[PDB]
Amino acid sequence: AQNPNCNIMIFHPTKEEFNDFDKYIAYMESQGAHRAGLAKIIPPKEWKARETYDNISEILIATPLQQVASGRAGVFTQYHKKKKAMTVGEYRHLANSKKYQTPPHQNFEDLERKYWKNRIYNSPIYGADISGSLFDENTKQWNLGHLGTIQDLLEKECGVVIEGVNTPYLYFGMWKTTFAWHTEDMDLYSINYLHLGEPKTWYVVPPEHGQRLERLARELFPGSSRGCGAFLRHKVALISPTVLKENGIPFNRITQEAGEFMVTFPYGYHAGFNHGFNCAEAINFATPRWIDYGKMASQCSCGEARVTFSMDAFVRILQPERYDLWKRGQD
Ligand SMILES: O=C(O)CNC(=O)C(=O)O
Ligand SMILES: [Mg+2]
Ligand code: NI
Ligand SMILES: [Zn+2]
Repeated sequence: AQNPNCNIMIFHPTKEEFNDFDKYIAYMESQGAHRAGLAKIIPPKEWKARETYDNISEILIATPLQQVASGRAGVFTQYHKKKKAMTVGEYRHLANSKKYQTPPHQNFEDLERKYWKNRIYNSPIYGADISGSLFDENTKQWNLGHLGTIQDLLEKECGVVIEGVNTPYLYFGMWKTTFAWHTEDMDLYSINYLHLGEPKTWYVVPPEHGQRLERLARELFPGSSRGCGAFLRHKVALISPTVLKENGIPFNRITQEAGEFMVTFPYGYHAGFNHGFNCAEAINFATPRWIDYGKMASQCSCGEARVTFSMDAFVRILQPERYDLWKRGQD
């Protein structure tokens, strides 16, 4: 078995190997990359996502989210308070202000220490989940707006044509902006490209050990657990590496820098934080290997998780027993 310790693997494809996306994902899996839940892909030196980032300031962040924490430094939840619209140029200036900017630090480890010590005492503002793309239309390789769709994968594998679409999303971050512990909708893959700015630190639990994280989460968030049998779908709970280590949960960490891709694999729980002003683009995708994970994915039916139009068909076809109850949650 390849990668039996479930380490995060880092790949350096050549420009030739960067042509065929599906083939390269299958290659990484042949080497055991999925066992980690997360892999890094450094693009060939010849590749670029677009020519420059000099003209992005007028993108609108219609609903910036203030991430307010509750709990203790290592075990907390966050809620998202909606703020007034602002442009990316306005948001960059805010991220660089004295109130929100990255503090002085020695290295990524010192910054990580500061994040876990101090996150709860601040409420950073995240421009998340913005439909759109920063890839130039002429970028042919690993263009996250030109991937094969999940609906087409399901049709190819299973023969059933379904409604729905699959487009990318932009994320504008600042120091301390946080992504809570989660797997993807329907335990899909994700791919995330850090277009510009400061790094993003990731934490990940191997898919084979995801239920250990779930059991810890039920213990740490006991009211949320009684409220919903899949409350990590709400995407609000944070647990620090120190707490994970104290409770014996297998996990790994890595820092993504600008110009790098990350892939999350089906049922790979992940969480993390941004180091400073940045912009990422991410989208879900599927492969043949996903179908079995899609069939077994948990679902939130309490009503909190509320997701896209396109998830309907995935539930309806892959999980017809759950359909009814999950749709009640969605309406
Ligand atoms: O970058 C973020 O805030 C969160 N991204 C992801 O969870 C992802 O790409 O799967
Ligand atoms: Mg612009
Ligand atoms: Ni994710
Ligand atoms: Zn729920």
